Amino acid sequence: AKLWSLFCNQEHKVIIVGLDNAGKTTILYQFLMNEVVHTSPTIGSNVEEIVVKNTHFLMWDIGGQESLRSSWNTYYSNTEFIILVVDSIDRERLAITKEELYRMLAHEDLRKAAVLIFANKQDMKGCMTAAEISKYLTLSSIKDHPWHIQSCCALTGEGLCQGLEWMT
Ligand SMILES: Nc1nc2c(ncn2[C@@H]2O[C@H](COP(=O)(O)OP(=O)(O)O)[C@@H](O)[C@H]2O)c(=O)[nH]1
Repeated sequence: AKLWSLFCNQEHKVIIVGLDNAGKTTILYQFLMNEVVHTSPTIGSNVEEIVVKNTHFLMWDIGGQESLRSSWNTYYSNTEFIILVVDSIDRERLAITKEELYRMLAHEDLRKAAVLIFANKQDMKGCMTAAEISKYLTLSSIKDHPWHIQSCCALTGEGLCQGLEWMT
């Protein structure tokens, strides 16, 4: 993507969060194509810091060990974008996604952040619609951050450029 190259050459800070198995790594791979590449969590956290040109991506699983949440606070200041990846077939765990999202948003350090929600795995038959996910997440209630929900399939990259377009 020319749009990805443009975005990353600019000076952005971006958080990508979601439960394990949401599709975070796959989404990033569709753009990164092994260039920059795969790096272990910063000591004392579960947070992967990946630098793409002038852009810093911070990636982590939410919904695991509760004591991990404190490790994230240092990372919040100056974040331009929060990318929330939601597995659209995981009806059973959407409640944890909701809980952690609103926990994260409560931080004054994230007041500047715009939130892109990727409704991922939209290829799967019988998945929740983006509208249902938006309803459950009560996104219409977020008035203090810009937000957008984007249906996607991380495997084919379908929807990913449109999500990125909303960001840029
Ligand atoms: N059917 C389907 N599977 C996906 C999609 N995106 C990711 N997966 C699969 O779900 C699993 C977890 O994806 P991964 O990127 O590792 O998620 P992460 O834990 O959030 O980093 C992998 O086996 C992926 O191949 C999707 O859009 N559709």
